[PDB]
Amino acid sequence: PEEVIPSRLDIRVGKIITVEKHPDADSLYVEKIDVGEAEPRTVVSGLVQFVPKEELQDRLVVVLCNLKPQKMRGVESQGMLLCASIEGINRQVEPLDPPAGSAPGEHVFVKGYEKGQPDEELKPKKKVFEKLQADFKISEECIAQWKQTNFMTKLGSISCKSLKGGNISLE
Repeated sequence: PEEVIPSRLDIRVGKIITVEKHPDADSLYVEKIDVGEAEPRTVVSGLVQFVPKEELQDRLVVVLCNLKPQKMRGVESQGMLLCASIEGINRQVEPLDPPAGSAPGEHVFVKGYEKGQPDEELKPKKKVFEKLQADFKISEECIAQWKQTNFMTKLGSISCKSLKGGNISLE
């Protein structure tokens, strides 16, 4: 089959321009995120019970952009936030953080897989994300990696606040 490599994912730095609770859902937030495009994308994240609304406002995040849009509880999500997570007594989630000084749209990649062109749109059947995810993990230094290799941008590696040894998930 076709090689399963991280360059097949279209990931970029984003800035949450607006955040509001989902109309028909207690655990979802609906955001408008500047991904460096003409118009900001609409993104639905299950973080209401994890992160306070104020810690998402104007926040720089990491967004998977080549996923087939899908309506979540009525709202169409045009992308997803990459998060770090550990399933303990209770779930623990933290959105991944772009290096300091990053801007909307900047290319997020795995070291050594920067030039590869992303899939126009990820096909669920092919499960490229989940097959890559089998090697996704947060290092002991809190750095997002794939097969122990750093996700990054020109300005530095992608990290999380404290979930070392955690997974990289979409929720």
